[PDB]
Amino acid sequence: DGKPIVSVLVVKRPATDKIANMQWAKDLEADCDCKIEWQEVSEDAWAQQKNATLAAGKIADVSLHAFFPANAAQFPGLFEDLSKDLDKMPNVKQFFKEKPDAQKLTTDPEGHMYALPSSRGKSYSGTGQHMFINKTWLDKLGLQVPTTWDELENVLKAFKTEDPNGNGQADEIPMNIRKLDSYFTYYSPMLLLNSTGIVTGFNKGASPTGFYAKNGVVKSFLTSDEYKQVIKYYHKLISEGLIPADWATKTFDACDTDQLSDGKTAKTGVSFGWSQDASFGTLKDQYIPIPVPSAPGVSPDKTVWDGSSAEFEADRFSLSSHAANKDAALKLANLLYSEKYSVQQFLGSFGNLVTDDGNRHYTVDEDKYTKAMGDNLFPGLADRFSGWIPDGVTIKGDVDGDNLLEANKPYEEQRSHFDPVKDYIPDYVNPDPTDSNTLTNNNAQISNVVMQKTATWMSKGGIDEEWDAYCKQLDSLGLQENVKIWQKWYDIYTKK
Repeated sequence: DGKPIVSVLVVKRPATDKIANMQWAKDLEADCDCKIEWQEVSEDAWAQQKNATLAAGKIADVSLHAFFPANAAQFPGLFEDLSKDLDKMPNVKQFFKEKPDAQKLTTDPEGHMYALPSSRGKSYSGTGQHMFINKTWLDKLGLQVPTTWDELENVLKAFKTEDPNGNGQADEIPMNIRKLDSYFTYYSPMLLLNSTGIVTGFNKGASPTGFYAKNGVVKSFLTSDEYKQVIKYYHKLISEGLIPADWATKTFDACDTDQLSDGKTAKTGVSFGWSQDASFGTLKDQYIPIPVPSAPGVSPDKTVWDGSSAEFEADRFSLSSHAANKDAALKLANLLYSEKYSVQQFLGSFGNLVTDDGNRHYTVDEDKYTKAMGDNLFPGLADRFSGWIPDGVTIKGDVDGDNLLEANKPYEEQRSHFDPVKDYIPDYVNPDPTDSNTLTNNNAQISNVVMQKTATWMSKGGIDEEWDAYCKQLDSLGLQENVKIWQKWYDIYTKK
């Protein structure tokens, strides 16, 4: 009937229904006055297909949750520069007016923008990283929350030997940490770098690859005395039986299973995670988030916490430079970023899980939402969505957001001890394609050494006599080139 056709690739979150089954998606298509040809792929499948898809240039007119700015920069002629199209996307302009750092996240210093970001809203503006302790155990044993590494060690020894869970067995895991990966992961044991006065940023960006900033100067922590001290502290704890001896080989899932236990008997004293509910389930009311204990020599005021933000994602809309109907595709973007469709993508269709109460207020049926997730039939895109939640919108019943907001309250003090520009490499610092390839190539070799030596030194000792050779080895693999590259782009993005 003459309507423009727009092909839309959507990389899907797990546990979601098919998009064609979602009422809001049918509404969106009607409101666009176009025909949408949806193509859905899992995240695991997309990870394996993305490079071949780019190399072949076989891209859909619109792709959601598919391409990051770094990907478009490596294949620039493939994608429309959306910075030139903002007048056809007034709802995106409003997003960028209210949240200017979201625009920076996908815009290069030359001003091109090949991807739109998303925002899941102000409940997610804090970090995803937290340190939890079993407060019920502290209370039963007559211990205060620890505020130094020495006090933490003392608490963990008490957890180990004093049977705080009351079952008579020495089953308590005083502190549980995740194994290492080729980058510093969510909930990394290296969150203890914050104890030393180095701000981590482990949600995303340069920090997972070993970089930080202080006073406007970029450095690598991989060769810092601070990193050495964290490793030595962990080795002390491990050697004392306060962390599982096989921590380095346990799967992330197995580590999570330790903390969840059977839902009735708590097993773990201290762990890193997202929220008490996600980490501990029905055991959550025993656990609180605590400020990180200070390392020796570091005052409370100089002790920091991870500076990340869980709010924005950078890969949420890209338009093929050869799409036939770009006006229809830009209208689709504009509608995705309207309140009507941003809320329905994030929480599902109105009248299914979420009620539009008027006055920019929405209410989620919490039990129905969890059941939809459990059934693998979530009627939206959830946190993988392509849209934005404005600060003027209030949502009642986004339990994950409420949980994260609460988990972040204890970290406002420590996060206030650093400058978010001068003491943190901002999430929007995007090296160009040539420098990105240098970084990634060097990081591939650096990471093998770091991961092997770090795990060995934590488990078995040896750091003091091997440290100098390790530092020289990382330099031979280009670490100092990488530091200088990050300093350059940090300066371009943050300094006049």
